[PDB]
Amino acid sequence: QISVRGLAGVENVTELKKNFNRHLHFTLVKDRNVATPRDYYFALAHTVRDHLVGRWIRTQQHYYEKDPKRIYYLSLEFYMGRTLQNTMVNLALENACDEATYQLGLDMEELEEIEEDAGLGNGGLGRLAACFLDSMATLGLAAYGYGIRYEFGIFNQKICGGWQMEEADDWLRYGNPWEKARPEFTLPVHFYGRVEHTSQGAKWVDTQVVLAMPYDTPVPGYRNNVVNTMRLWSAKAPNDFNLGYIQAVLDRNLAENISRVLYPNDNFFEGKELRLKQEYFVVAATLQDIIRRFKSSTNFDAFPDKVAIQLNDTHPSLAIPELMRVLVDLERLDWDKAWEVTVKTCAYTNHTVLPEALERWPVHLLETLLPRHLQIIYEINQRFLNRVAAAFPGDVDRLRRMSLVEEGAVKRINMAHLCIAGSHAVNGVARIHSEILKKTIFKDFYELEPHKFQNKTNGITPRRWLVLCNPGLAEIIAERIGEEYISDLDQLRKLLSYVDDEAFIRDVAKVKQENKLKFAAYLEREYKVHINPNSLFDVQVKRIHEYKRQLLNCLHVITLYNRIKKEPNKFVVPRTVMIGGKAAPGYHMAKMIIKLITAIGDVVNHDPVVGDRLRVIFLENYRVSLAEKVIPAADLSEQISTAGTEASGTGNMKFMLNGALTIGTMDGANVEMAEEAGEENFFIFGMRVEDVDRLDQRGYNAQEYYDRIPELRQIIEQLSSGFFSPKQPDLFKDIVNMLMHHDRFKVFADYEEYVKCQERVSALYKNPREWTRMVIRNIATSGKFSSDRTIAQYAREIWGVEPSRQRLPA
Amino acid sequence: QISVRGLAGVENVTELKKNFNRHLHFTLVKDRNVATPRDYYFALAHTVRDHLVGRWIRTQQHYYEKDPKRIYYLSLEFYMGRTLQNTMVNLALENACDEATYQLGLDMEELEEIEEDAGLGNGGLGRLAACFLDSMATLGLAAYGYGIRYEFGIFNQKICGGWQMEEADDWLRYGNPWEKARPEFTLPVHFYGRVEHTSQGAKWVDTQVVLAMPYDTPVPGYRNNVVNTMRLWSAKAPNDFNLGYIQAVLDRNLAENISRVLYPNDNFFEGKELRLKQEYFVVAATLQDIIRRFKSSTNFDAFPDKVAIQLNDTHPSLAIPELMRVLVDLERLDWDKAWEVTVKTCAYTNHTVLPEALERWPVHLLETLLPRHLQIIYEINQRFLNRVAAAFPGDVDRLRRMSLVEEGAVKRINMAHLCIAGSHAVNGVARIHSEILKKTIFKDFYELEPHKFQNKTNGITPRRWLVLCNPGLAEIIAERIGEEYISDLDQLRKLLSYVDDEAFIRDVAKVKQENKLKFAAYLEREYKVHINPNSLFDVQVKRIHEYKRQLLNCLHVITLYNRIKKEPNKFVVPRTVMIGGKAAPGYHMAKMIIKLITAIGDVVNHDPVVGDRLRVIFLENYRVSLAEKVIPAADLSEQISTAGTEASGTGNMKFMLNGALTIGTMDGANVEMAEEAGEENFFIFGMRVEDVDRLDQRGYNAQEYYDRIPELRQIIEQLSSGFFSPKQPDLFKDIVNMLMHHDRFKVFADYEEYVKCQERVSALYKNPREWTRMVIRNIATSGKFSSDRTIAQYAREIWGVEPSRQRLPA
Ligand SMILES: OC[C@H]1O[C@@H](c2cc(O)c(Br)cc2O)[C@H](O)[C@@H](O)[C@@H]1O
Ligand SMILES: OC[C@H]1O[C@@H](c2cc(O)c(Br)cc2O)[C@H](O)[C@@H](O)[C@@H]1O
Repeated sequence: QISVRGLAGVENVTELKKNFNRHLHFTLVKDRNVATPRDYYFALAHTVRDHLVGRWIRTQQHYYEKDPKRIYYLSLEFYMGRTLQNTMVNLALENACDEATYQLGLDMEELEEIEEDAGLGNGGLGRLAACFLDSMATLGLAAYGYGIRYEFGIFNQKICGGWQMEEADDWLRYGNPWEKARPEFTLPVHFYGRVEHTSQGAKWVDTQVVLAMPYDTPVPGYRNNVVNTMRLWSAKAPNDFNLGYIQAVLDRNLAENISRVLYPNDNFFEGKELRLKQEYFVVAATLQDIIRRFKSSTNFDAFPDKVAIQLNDTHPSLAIPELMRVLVDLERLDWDKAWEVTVKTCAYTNHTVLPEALERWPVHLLETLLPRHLQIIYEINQRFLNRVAAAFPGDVDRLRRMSLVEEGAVKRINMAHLCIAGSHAVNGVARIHSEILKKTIFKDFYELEPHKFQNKTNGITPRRWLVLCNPGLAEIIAERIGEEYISDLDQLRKLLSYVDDEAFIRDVAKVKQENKLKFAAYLEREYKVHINPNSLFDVQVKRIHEYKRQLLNCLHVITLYNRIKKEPNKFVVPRTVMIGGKAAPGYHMAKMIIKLITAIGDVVNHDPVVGDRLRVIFLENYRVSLAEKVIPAADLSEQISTAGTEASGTGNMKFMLNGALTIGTMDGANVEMAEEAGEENFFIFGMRVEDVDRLDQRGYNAQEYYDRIPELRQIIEQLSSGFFSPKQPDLFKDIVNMLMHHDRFKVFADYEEYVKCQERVSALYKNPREWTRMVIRNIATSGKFSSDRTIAQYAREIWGVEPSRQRLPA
Repeated sequence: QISVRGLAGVENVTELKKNFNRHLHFTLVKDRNVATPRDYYFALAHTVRDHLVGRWIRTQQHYYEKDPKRIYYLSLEFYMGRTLQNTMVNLALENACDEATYQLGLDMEELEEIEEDAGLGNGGLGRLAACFLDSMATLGLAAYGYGIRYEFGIFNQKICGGWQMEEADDWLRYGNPWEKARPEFTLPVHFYGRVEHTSQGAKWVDTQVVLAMPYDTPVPGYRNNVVNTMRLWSAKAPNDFNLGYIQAVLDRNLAENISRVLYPNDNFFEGKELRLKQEYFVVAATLQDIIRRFKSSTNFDAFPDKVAIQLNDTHPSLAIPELMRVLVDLERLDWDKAWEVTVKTCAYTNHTVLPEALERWPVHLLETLLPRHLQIIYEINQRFLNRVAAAFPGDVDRLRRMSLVEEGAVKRINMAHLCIAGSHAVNGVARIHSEILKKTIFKDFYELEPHKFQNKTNGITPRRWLVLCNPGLAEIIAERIGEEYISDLDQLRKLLSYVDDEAFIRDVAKVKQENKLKFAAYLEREYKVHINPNSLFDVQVKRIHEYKRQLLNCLHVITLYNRIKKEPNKFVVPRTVMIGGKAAPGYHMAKMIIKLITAIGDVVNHDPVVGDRLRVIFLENYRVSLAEKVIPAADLSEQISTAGTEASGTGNMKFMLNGALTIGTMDGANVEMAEEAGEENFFIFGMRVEDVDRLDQRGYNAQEYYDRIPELRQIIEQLSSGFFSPKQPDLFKDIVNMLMHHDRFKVFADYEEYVKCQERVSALYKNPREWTRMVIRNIATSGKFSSDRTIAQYAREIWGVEPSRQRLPA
C-alpha cells in the first residue's frame, strides 16, 4: 500500500504464504479448521523469524573472523515491547507479509495485536536500552545487550473504582517465539560463603551456587543485514540442590526466584536482598561470558582494546569489583594492573540526581552475600582516598564526602562513587543534566578527574518511533525527501523548505486527523469510552511521580472546568485531556494521584453544562504498545517536570517526531529540543533551575501562592471540602497537606505561568494552518534526537569504535 | 542393515537429510561448525516428529467424524522412557534415518543416547500405562492417556560409598521436542472453600483456583498410521493470585507446586496433602475435558455409550465423586440417574494386596480440601450400606467391614471400597491375584456383586520390548516366520517347530552372546567395571522392596562365595550376579539392602581366590532406558517374591521374550508363564500361596531354619560379626534383627529350595545346546504376554469396543 513498507514481489509473497502454511501444520500442529487467531499470529512470527536466522548466524560468524572490539551493554532493564512489526520493518518485509496474509484471508494488524509486550523495564531507563540496541545494530557495531530474563515483567495495571490494581504480567504463558535457549552456555554464580587467605592469595569458599542459563534474542539492524544479540540470563538450581526428598525438590524455587520478577520501581531505590542478588547474578554470569569470548579470540593488557562494558546506571556497578576479583584472585594479576584494565574497560552512565533513587547498599548485606566483593570495595576506597588526599592535602571533609563508604546509623556503600572511581568515562543523559552533575552531586569528583566527565544527550529510534508507529507521516515525508532519513534523521531539516508548501501543510494535518480518528475508535472498541476527535488531544504519558507533576496538570484541568462553569456560554477550544502511567505499588502518593485523576474525570465527564468541550481520561496500562498508539495521535505533549529533576526524558522526543507541540519547563532534553526547533516554536513556561535554587535559599512557602491566587484557592477548597469525592469528603487530605506544607517540587510556584501558557496553546490551535506550520518546524528539527546520533557519540567518544552503515551480504 | 528396521529408499533418505539440515539451521540456529552432539539429536528428533503430525491431525479428525466410544485411561504415572527410537520403529523409519545420519557423518545410536527418559513413573504400574498406550494405538482404539506433567520425574540414583543418593531428575532442562503445549484448553481446578445449601441444590463456594494447562504428546500405533494422544496437565497460578507485590508474585510457586514432583513411592501409601492435591488436580481437569468433548459431539443417558474411564489403581478414585458432583450440582441430574451413569462409565484396576499400599485418606484432610466430595462420599456410603443390609440382613460386622468410612483413632476413607462401589468392573492383573481378591480382601464385595469381578493378566508391548531393544533376536525370528508376529505375538508358537533346528539353535545363542558382549562393553565405557562375558548373567532388576526379596538373592550369593572359599580348586559355573533398582527415599530397610549388595560386591569382587568365577554388581540408576540394555543381555531372570505378594510382575515377561530362563516362585504372572511354557521349562521353587498360609497359622519361626541349616547359620554369623563391614561391625544389625524376628516375607523359609534350584540352573548352563533349546521353548510361548492381548480383553470385556488392525490412510 505505502512505499516505506517495502516491496510485495510475486516470488516473496508466494514463499511467505507456503512457509506460513508449513508452520501452521508442522510447528503449531493445526489446520485452518481448528486454528485460533493466536495460532495465526505464531505461524506468522515463526515465518518472519526464519528470515532472521541466516543473517544472525553470519553476523556472529563475521564478528568471529574480523575480531572487532566488542561492546557489552549491561542493564537490569530492556523495555522491548512487541517484536513482530519491528522485525518486518528492519527486514523490509512489511508489505510482503501484509499481502501474503491478506491472500490467506487474514488481517495482519489484527494478528499483531495478539503479541505480548516484552515488558522487561519500568520506563525511560529500560526503553533507552531498547532504542540503543536497535541503533547499535543499525550502525553495525559488535554489540551485546546483557540482562535478566524476568518471568514476570512490569505488572499489568487495572483501574478498579478509580484505583490502581496490579496483576502479574505472565508474558511467557503462551511461549516466546523470538528467544532461543542456550543451556549449553550455562554458567555458575556464587553467593554467601566466606573468604580464606592462603599463601597464594584470597579464596572465596563454602558458597551457594545458582546456575545462569542464557536465552538469546535477535536484534536486527535497519536493512543492513546485521543481526546482533540480546542475551538474558535465567536462574536455575543445580541438580544436587539441598540434596526430606520432596521438600528439597520444592525448595529449588528459592534459587530460581532470582529471575522471577522485575522490581516495579522507577527512579526509586529499594534496598532489598533479592534485588542485590539480581544485580550480582547478571554481572557474574555476564563477566564470565565476556572473558570466555575474549580468550577464544592470557594477556589481559589487550582486554580494554577488545572489550567495552557500559553500565546502565549503578544497577550493574558490581561489575567493577567482580572484574577485579576475577583478575586478581583467579587470573593472578597484580592489583595495579588489574585496576588499570578495569578502569579502561568500564564506563558509567548516570540517569538521575534524585537522592531517593541513588543506590546505597548496607554494608551488612554485602558482608553476608558477597564477602569478597566488600573486601575489594574497601581496598578500592583506601587507594582512591589516598589519591584524593595527595591532590587536596588537609581537606578532611572532601575525604568524607568522596568516600565510597558512608558512615552513620548503618554503614552504606555509595554505588555511584564506586562507578566513578572504577570507570574511564562518566556521562549524563542531557546537556543540563551533565552540567548539574559537575556543579552539584559529583562536583568533588569532577575537580579530581575532569577528563572523565562527558555528556551524551539521549535519543529514540526513528524505526519504532516513526516508521512503525506512524507509517502515514513517514510516507508523506518520504514522498518529498526520499527514504534515507530513516537511518539519517538529520535529513528531516530538508522539510523546512516545505513550511509554506500548501500541499504539505494539508498532508501533515491530514495524517494527524487520521491518527486521532483511529485512536478515538480504539478507545470505543477496547474500553467503551467516548471522545470528540475534533478536540485538542492534550496528553501526559509517563510513570506517575511527584517530580513529573501530573498534579500540576490536574490543577489546570480543574481551572478549565471552573472557568466553564462560571461562564458556560463562552467559547473555549475543546480539549481531550489524557493522562496515563503506572505507579510503583508501594508509592502511596502516586496511587493517590491516579485516584484524583479518575475522580476529576468522574465529575467533568458527566457534567451536562460542559458537554463535549472538556473530557478527562485516564489511559489504563500505559506500556510500549500503547505509546505506539497514543503518541501519533497527540496534539500537545506535556513535559512539565520541575526544572532540574528530569535528567533527560525520552517521551518528549517521541511526541516531537510525531507532530505534537510541546508545553514544557526548561528541564532535561526539553532545553535542547527548544534550542533545535527555536524557542518561538515551543511552549516554554515556569521556573528555570536558577529560579528553583533562589526559592530554595529563601524557603518555599506554598501558602503565599494560595493567598495571592484566588483561582488556586478555589481548587484547594474544592479538594478539601469533598467536591471531587462527595461520599468520602476527606479522601484527598494527604494531597492537600503535601501541596500546602511539604511539596518538594513546587507545584504552586509554576501554576500561574502554566495556565497562562496553556491559554496561548488554545489560541494557536484556533488557527489550524499556523498550528501545522509550527508542527512542521518541530518535526524538521527533531533529527538530533535519533538514538543513532547518541550511539555514534558513545562509539567515538567512549568506546573507541567507528560506526558503519555498510551492508553485510544478504 | 536388518529387515525388520524397514526400507532405506533413495527418495526418503534424501528428504530426511534435507529436513535434518533445515531443522539444524532454522530450528536450532546452528551450523555444522558450532553444533554439539545434542544439537544433532534435536535436529533428528524434530525431523522424525514432522512425520507424526500429519497422521496425528488426521487421526483426531477421523475420531471427530466417526464419533466412536472414547477410552480415557487415568493414571498418576506414565513411565514412557525415550521416544525417538520408538517413533522410528512404529513409523518404519529406523533404517532410513540410520542411512541418512550415516551419510551426514553421524552415528544414530550415539544420538539416541542423548535423549532423557520421560521418567514419569516409579516402576511396574507406571510402565504398564506406557505399554497400554502403545497397544491401544496399535489396536486402533480412540484412547487418551491423562496424567500429570511432573517437572521432576523419578530421582536419578547415585551410589556413594555403597549408599543410594538421590538427585532431581530435571528431564525438561534442555526442552521436550515431543510435547505440544495447549494453553488454549486451560481449565480451572478448585480447592478448599465451603458448601452452601440453597433452594436449588448445593453450591461449592469461596474456593481457591489453580489452572490446569494441558501438554499433548503423540502416541503412534505400529505401522497403522494411527496417532493417539497422551494429555498431561501442568499447574498454573491465575494472574490475580494473591493480588506486598513482590511476595505475592513469588507465592505463585505454591499453586504451581502441584505438578512439580512425582512421589517416589512404589507399592506404598504416603498420606500427604500435596499428593491428594495431585490426585484431585488430574481428575478435575480430565473430567471437564471429557464432558466438553462429549457435548461437542445435554442427554447424559448416552454418556456411558460414548465414554469409558479406566482408573489405574485408586490414585484417580476421586473421579467417582467428581463425576457425581458435576452431574448433580452443575448439570442438575437426580442422584439415582447420575449414579447409574457413573457406575456404567467407571472401571477400576487393582494392582496390590499389600496393606501398606492401600490408599486410606484421613477424613479431616478431605473435609478441608474437598468439602463437597466428602459429603458425596458419605451419601454414596449410606446408599451402598443400605444395599448390603438388604442383601445380608442382620450381618452387622459385614456392614462395618464393607463401609467406605473406616472408624478408629482417625476416621479414614478406604478408596478401594469407593472404587468397587462406583465401578461396573473390577479387575486384578494376573489370574492368581484376581483369585486372591475374590477370596480375601474383597471377599465381601464379591459376594454382593460377583458379576463385577474380572481378571486381565498384564502384558508388555513387543515393539519396545523386542523390536526396539533386541533387533538381532527380532531379525532371526522374522527370517523364519515373517514380520506379522510383531502385532500378533501368538505367532511365536511357530518357533516350536525349530526347537531341533541346528541353524536356529546356533542363531539364538549367537544373538545372546552379542547382547552380552555389548552390555559388558557398556559397563566398561560408562562405569569402568570389569565382567566376564562367558559367565552366566544372573539378573534381578526391579524396585527395592522387602517383598521382592533381593535379600534372598543376597543369601544365595554369599552361599556361592562361601562354597568357593571352602573348596577353591573345585569347578563352578562362573556367574555375573547383577542387582539393580531404586529405593524409596524414606524406606530405611530398602536403603540398607542396597548397602548390603555393594558391601558383598566389595568383598567378593576383590578376593583373589574367587577370580573371574563370581562377580557381584549393583546396577546404578535402573530405569526404562537401562532395562532396554540389560534385559536382552540376561541369561537368568530372578522373580523370587514371596508367593501372594507380587500382583503380576511385568519385568518377568520382558526377560521371557528376550531369551532368559526364569527362576521364580509361583507368584503373580509367573504361574501363567510356567503354564504357557510348561513347568519343565521353568525353574520353579519355594512355597506356594497355600504353604505361606499354613506357616502363618502355625506362626513363622525363623530361628528354626537358622538352627537346622548350617550354611544359613554361617551367613548370619558373617553378617552379625562384621565380615562384610570390618570398619563398622554392627552396620547390618537391623537386617539380621528383621530376618531373625520380624520378617513378613519368610526369606529363610524358601532358602533351601532356592539354593537347590540354583544348582539345577548351573547344571543346565553347562550344556549350552540344551539351555538354548529350553530358551526357544520360552520365547515360543511368550505370546500371551503381549499387551495387545491384554488391551483386546479390556476392550471387549470392560469397555465394550472392538479393536481393529486396519490401517488409516497415510
Ligand atoms: O536516561 C533515560 C531516562 O532515565 C530515567 C530513569 C532514571 C533512573 O535513574 C531510573 Br532508576 C529509572 C529511570 O526510568 C530518567 O528519569 C529520565 O529522565 C531519562 O530520560
Ligand atoms: O500391574 C502393574 C504392576 O503394578 C505394581 C504396582 C502396584 C501398585 O499398587 C503400586 Br502403588 C505401584 C506398582 O508399581 C505391582 O507391584 C506389580 O505386581 C504389577 O505388575
